[PDB]
Amino acid sequence: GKIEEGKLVIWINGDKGYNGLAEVGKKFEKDTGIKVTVEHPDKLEEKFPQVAATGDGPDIIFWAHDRFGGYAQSGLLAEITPDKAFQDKLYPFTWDAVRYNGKLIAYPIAVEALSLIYNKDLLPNPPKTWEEIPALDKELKAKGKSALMFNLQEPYFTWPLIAADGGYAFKYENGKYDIKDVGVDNAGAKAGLTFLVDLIKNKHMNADTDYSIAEAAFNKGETAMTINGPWAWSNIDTSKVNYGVTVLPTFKGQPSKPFVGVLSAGINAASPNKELAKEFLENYLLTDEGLEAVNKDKPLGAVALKSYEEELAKDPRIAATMENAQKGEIMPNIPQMSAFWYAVRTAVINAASGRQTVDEALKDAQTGSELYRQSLEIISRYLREQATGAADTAPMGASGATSRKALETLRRVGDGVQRNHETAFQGMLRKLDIKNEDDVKSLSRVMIHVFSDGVTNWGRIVTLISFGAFVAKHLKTINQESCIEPLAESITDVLVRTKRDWLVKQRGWDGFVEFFHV
Ligand SMILES: COCCOCCn1nc(C)c2c1CSCc1cc(n(C)n1)CCc1cc(c3ccc(F)cc3c1)OCCCn1c(C(=O)O)c(C)c3c-2c(Cl)ccc31
Ligand SMILES: OC[C@H]1O[C@H](O[C@H]2[C@H](O)[C@@H](O)[C@@H](O)O[C@@H]2CO)[C@H](O)[C@@H](O)[C@@H]1O
Repeated sequence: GKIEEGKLVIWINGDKGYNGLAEVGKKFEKDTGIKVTVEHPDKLEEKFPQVAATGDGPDIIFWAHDRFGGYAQSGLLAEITPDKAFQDKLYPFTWDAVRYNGKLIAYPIAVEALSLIYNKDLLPNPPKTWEEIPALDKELKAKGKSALMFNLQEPYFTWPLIAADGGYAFKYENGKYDIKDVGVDNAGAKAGLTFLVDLIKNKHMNADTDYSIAEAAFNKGETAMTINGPWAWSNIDTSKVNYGVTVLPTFKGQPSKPFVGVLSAGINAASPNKELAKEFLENYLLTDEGLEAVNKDKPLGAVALKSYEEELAKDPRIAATMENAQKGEIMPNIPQMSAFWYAVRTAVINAASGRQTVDEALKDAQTGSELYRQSLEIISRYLREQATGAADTAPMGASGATSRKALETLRRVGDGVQRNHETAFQGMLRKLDIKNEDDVKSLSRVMIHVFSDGVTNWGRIVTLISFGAFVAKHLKTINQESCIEPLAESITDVLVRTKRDWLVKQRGWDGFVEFFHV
């Protein structure tokens, strides 16, 4: 659990140009004598927050920007402070992708969007619409071919279709996200996912198709089309398939809307090599020669570095990438992105396999995506009204009947728990000696340990929240009212991270209201 001083360890996904990145590392070593180790572990975006929370992990982590707000919120990333001269070398919108709570939390590398990739020897002109794909598959099947194969195991690849007719993650209006307004189970999301499931039902696609299977089929000339990003072009070049890269098909006359990623490089907050990491990223990697080395291995997309992007922009494949990007949306970096992706991943897989209907699958995904914010609304309101004696007059907003009814229920059962268990609550409050915001921050680890052990039920959830209210009352009394919202956030995090799957299975807070009815 200690990052080694005087070297650099870098993590990057196994679909990216990690051999090219290692070449940049060798150049760094030639100048400095500092060895750079590039690794591409499986599930690195899940491994990183686990290991970094213990003060371990790589010095530098590469991922699309969407994961980084969660990492930064968890205190796992160093703030990035490049000088004006350096900042001005990258496009401003790329810096925007790596800004979280007003601070830069990573270096942007390149802009990624999915495109339609097609075999010109099979399909001289690609389909403009999703709706024509079934007929094209029929035509191709008579030749011993298929129309389309792409990864159905990762929702990144299916999202463009889900979003086309009106699906959305978190609503964006007036230059701001409404994190309360989730668009996973609306008519538009349903229409797109139904189209996908119908392709499967009608044997135009197979629910088991993954990245490797689709890549192999396209590169062997068995399927006429795939959906993939710039990183895939190297292996297609090697295959000698006569390919094009183009705009994704429309659905119901509307563009497919890919979620656009900015490949980014963050520095681990626990690294003792922050200056070496900055030097590597700014003066080795984010140069024309550094990016070229990575790009020659696996293409990056539209790079963040203006000078190199000027050269690459003439490539029609990059132009197509950017056309698809302009039709899509830059991913949020809010901490709830991880949960959104987990929820949608499960929905797509379950709908595609027939384990759930489209309606069932997307209802669950909606609940899972809404879970943190709805839970926080309820728990924050209860803790604060308990502490102050007065309720919050603000409207509940989205799913407001559920929030209101859950709060009403919690008032009843939670007040009962605080009364009946006053002795244990008072004893434990005194033992914990919670005085300030640092002490509140220290609670998460012990709360997880206690709460995650043993049986799962709504009663224990009430105890968790009710003791929170008991602590909040204390905090207010000792003029530490500012600690209550951080406490609420911490409790909510514990609840939703430890009980996610069970909570979704209960219909979330609707289950709670029903469980304690009368
Ligand atoms: C000093 O002994 C007093 C006598 O004790 C009798 C047994 N007895 N009876 C009851 C109802 C509880 C206990 C103590 S053993 C469990 C325990 C609690 C803690 N430790 C270290 N151990 C402290 C760490 C901690 C835990 C939290 C917090 C939640 C909010 C927060 F702001 C801070 C929190 C801080 O939640 C855990 C899940 C909910 N939970 C549960 C549960 O069922 O999960 C129980 C049983 C309790 C008890 C208490 Cl006093 C508080 C919460 C409980
Ligand atoms: O499928 C959900 C997944 O989507 C994105 O991951 C992409 C990544 O951005 C690409 O660079 C490439 O590696 O493919 C991944 C999909 O397998 C999100 O960035 C990620 O957080 C999310 O889990």
